Amino acid sequence: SVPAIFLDRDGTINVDHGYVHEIDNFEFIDGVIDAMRELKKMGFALVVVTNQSGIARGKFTEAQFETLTEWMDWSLADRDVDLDGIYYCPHHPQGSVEEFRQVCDCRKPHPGMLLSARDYLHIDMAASYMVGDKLEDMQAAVAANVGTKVLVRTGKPITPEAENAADWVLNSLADLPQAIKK
Ligand SMILES: [Ca+2]
Ligand SMILES: [Zn+2]
Repeated sequence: SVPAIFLDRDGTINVDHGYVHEIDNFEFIDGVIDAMRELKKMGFALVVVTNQSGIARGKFTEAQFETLTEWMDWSLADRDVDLDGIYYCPHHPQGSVEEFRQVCDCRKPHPGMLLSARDYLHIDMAASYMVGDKLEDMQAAVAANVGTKVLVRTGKPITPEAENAADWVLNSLADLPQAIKK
């Protein structure tokens, strides 16, 4: 088994601009690539787990998401961050794209994406971390038995509910390796 950092994308890796689907609108938050290289170095698996309901909404396609995601993956790999998994949920109950219109158990706060990563990569759950900007990220993490639940301030101007469900509140993912060391 391996401990992991589970990662939100929007608001945690990239700046949340609303339905980010183009390379030209993807902007890594300051210090997050270096922080991830350090988290790799300290021996964590890194696993993205992202809700992408813009797909169900018909904002962008699965093909556009894969194009953006291949790019993000290479762009991290080239900076010596090698991601262990990238999981995403394209669904929404009210989606207008029929393929993707459904209730599912991968859509955060449902824990399914973290569970699939857990079985695939054989993850030590209680030794693991979930980093996100939203309450659903905290709720997915509790359901999944993630040892430590970290809310960041680089996405959703946080809510009192999100803050209640979290263990740590950090300014950003860029602050996580020092918070883990101490
Ligand atoms: Ca987010
Ligand atoms: Zn889903």
